[PDB]
Amino acid sequence: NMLNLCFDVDDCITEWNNNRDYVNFKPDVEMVSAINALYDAGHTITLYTARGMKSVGPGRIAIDILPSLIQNLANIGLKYHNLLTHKPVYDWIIDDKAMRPDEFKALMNKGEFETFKSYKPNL
Amino acid sequence: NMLNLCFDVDDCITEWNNNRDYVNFKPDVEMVSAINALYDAGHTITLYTARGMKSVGPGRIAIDILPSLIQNLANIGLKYHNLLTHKPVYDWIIDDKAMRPDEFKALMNKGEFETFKSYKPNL
Amino acid sequence: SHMHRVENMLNLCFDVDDCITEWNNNRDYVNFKPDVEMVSAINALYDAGHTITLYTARGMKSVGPGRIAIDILPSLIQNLANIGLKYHNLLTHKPVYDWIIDDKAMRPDEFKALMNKGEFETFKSYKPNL
Amino acid sequence: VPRGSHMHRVENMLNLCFDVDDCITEWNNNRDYVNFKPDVEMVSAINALYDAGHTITLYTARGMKSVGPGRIAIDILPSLIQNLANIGLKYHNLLTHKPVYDWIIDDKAMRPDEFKALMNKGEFETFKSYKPNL
Ligand SMILES: [Mg+2]
Ligand SMILES: [Mg+2]
Ligand SMILES: [Mg+2]
Ligand SMILES: [Mg+2]
Repeated sequence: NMLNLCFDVDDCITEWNNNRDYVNFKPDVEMVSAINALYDAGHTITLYTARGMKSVGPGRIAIDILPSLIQNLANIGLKYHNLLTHKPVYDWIIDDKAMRPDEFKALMNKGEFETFKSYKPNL
Repeated sequence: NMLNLCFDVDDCITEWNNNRDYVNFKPDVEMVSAINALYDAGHTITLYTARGMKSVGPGRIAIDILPSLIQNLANIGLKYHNLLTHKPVYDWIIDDKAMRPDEFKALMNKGEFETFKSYKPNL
Repeated sequence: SHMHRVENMLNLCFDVDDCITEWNNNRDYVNFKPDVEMVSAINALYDAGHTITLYTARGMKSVGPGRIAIDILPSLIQNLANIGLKYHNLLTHKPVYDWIIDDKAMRPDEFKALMNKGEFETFKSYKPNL
Repeated sequence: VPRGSHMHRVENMLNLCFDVDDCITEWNNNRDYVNFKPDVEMVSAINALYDAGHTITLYTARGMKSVGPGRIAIDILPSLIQNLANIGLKYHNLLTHKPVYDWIIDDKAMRPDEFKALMNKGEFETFKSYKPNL
């Protein structure tokens, strides 16, 4: 029953700031606590970000984006296993196993996340 | 105001069947109608699937998976622009701009989808 | 979970266009002409137990990445069957460069020359040897 | 395509992709990545091409087997980038997660020895790629 979980960073774990002072992006401390609890329990935590794909481009993420992001995540005390970049950008993903951070936090608060059932058509 | 949308195929547009007779996968006709309406209105429709990644493997999706999928989508009368494969598999994606098909259908039924706002931390 | 592999099996990746077949600007893809020598050489390696992957950029500029699955793959796969090519894997969305400089790369002319002499399987890749 | 025209400038900019390991630097099994030794002739050649206006992309498989794809960003990139800075390499793009094959057979591929040879002779920029010529 160990889950394989994928989290956005921006406007999810931290809040976007248009000043783009990335190392100082502000955490949602409730998200950090919840992810850390899941990490401690033995779930796999992957972070996946589109950051930089439009601003510096795919060839520059490694140099120009990753240092400040990784440092931010350390400063806010986030535990995670995997960090993946080059996420594509859509206005919406419609996905049977997707959840927004508000629902995630609500379920974690109630202790209901680990057994929460994903969508099925049930035709 | 034109949206860039990404949809799962399995257990989203169609229902999974363990017999893996892919061409005969059953459509959620409400999903098909909703997607077609968005297509007709000018939104970009991308389908993104993990199908085959575990069963035939990434080198075989092009040969062994795509033909029956494309035929199924034609038989059900789905309109779409883009079809992408090799989707990674997670138990959950936690994403500020994600939605499950039930919420998608509910919003489309009400005429609220196009202006529905994505999640922000609002710290 | 033991997978069977010939001892000294090679994992090989081949371009399709201007490699296995010749480009034609008419873009009648199903009728692209094969280099029969390439087809024979690849088939020989397939028969010996090597893994054959085909990797193509076809369509990336003409129809775009979202359309390759629908508009490019059928005629390509049919072409490869018609020319009698044996292979294991087919991958798309290859990036486009004027040159890849790579320690384990070879152009089709060298590939054919080595295969003619029976020297391909043991041919050594580049090392700096500084 | 008249020489010196915009079209000519554009056509003469090449889009180049280089391996890092056993190409720009030499592999060492000790995996002390920051101290990997440069082929100074490769560094000079790439820097010359960078200065002349060509696009320089580096592409590496490093880490894919040792730490895995989820860890390359954290565990592999810092020491690689530092190495490339210490050796004085100029480049535009750095890409990871390269797949591994024993050989790529490709109409537009060249090994570092041929690359260096052509650069030494001033013949790289106009060197023609392979065509079947059936
Ligand atoms: Mg799904
Ligand atoms: Mg997001
Ligand atoms: Mg290499
Ligand atoms: Mg090619």
